[PDB]
Amino acid sequence: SAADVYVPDEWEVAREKITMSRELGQGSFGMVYEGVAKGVVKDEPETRVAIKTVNEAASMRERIEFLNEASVMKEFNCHHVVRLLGVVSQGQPTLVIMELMTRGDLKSYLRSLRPVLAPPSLSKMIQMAGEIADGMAYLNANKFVHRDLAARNCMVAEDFTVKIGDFGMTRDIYETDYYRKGGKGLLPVRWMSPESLKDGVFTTYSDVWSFGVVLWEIATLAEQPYQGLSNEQVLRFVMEGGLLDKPDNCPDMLFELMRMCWQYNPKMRPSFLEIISSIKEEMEPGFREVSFYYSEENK
Repeated sequence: SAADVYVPDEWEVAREKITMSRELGQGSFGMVYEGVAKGVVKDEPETRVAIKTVNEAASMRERIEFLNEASVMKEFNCHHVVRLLGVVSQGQPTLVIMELMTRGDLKSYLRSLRPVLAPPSLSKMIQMAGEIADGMAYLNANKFVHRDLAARNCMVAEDFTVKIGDFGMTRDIYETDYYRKGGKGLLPVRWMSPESLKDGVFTTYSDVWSFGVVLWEIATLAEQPYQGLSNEQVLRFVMEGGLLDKPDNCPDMLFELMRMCWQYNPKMRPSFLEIISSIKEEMEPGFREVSFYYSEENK
């Protein structure tokens, strides 16, 4: 296996080029912040950024697995995936400078719409659907599965664009979205595919499955899936072929999309590129300019 060390490369940023403006809420490894960082964007003066830290009471090991996780993202460069701008390995605390997403996670954003004004339009939904499908399609292309795709792990950018959220950001308040299946590890059973539940495997296919539960979230303004059913009852229901009900006033198209995402046989569900294909005529023109879908890279 790989060692528990971190070799500083060209992502290393001089701490003196950073400033903390305020807290945003504790995260997996510690307090996350909002601030500014010089020399992070090319030809750009300053940049508003998110700064993830690691508690002082953390093991060098946890601290090492923090930079390792952030490094996986050193490879990504997709408009619909919250980007890593830099790293600060030298000193204390250990930082990770990310792209700032002023509007937070999609689940919070969505539920905040519950409380003249009308709910999200199909056009706006297709937008989020396509934008999310784009990030996942990009990641899967790079041979990467999410294992935890959900509204809570999607970010809403300043201009409302949705991107695949980076690691260690899930809000502590959604703790309920997890369950210790078989008294073992914490799993997001309400977003998991029938096969992942039964065989413990996660593939590109189980991501499309989750994608579908997310399309559901977007439409039900983020209702807990299988609300009536308890965690243990969900495992039976889903594994036996039970689906989620078409939410009220849910456009035919979206539930139609959902239905396909939930084909019991994983190979029968569409891949992320196909999902985009069936909804590309609904996507805004800019998507043509920033998406991985129309990008060179798609081969």
